[PDB]
Amino acid sequence: SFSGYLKLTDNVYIKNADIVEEAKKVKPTVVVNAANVYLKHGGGVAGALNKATNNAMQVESDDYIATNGPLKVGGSCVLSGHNLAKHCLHVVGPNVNKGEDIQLLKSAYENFNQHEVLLAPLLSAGIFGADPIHSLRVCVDTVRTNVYLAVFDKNLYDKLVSSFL
Ligand SMILES: CC(=O)Nc1cc(Br)c[nH]c1=O
Repeated sequence: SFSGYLKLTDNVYIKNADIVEEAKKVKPTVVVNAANVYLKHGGGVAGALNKATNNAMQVESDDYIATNGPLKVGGSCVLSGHNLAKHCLHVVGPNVNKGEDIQLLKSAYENFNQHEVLLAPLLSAGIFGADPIHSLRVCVDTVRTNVYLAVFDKNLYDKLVSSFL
């Protein structure tokens, strides 16, 4: 199972880890992708997860969008986890660099409550432009299921743990 995580709360755990390497190691039931509404996995966590699937995640995602249309900001969809997980929960957090409402971050985290255990990144963090300290606070105050957070950057991981109230 998950190893080397620091326990933040009853149900939230955190580790300084590459979420692709973590997923390939654990092969969790659910890996969360930091998706956009179009499921265009170009960069950040989405680009890294997609590249690990040899683009199979993008091929599957384009078929999903062709059939269903784009997701909503704050929404999600369950697709295959390919070689990384049983399932991938593609969750759209608000992209602050697109003027999207930061209040949608709580709605985005609510998607995690439909899964008993998840491997996930901090939503809206990184290239999505939100404050990762704020994302972690919304995560612990919204998610009730067991969430194992992988934070890629060591310096950000240390800042998140040392400032966690
Ligand atoms: C290649 C790459 O984008 N690496 C990662 C970035 C972030 Br943010 C999270 N996890 C990663 O594995």
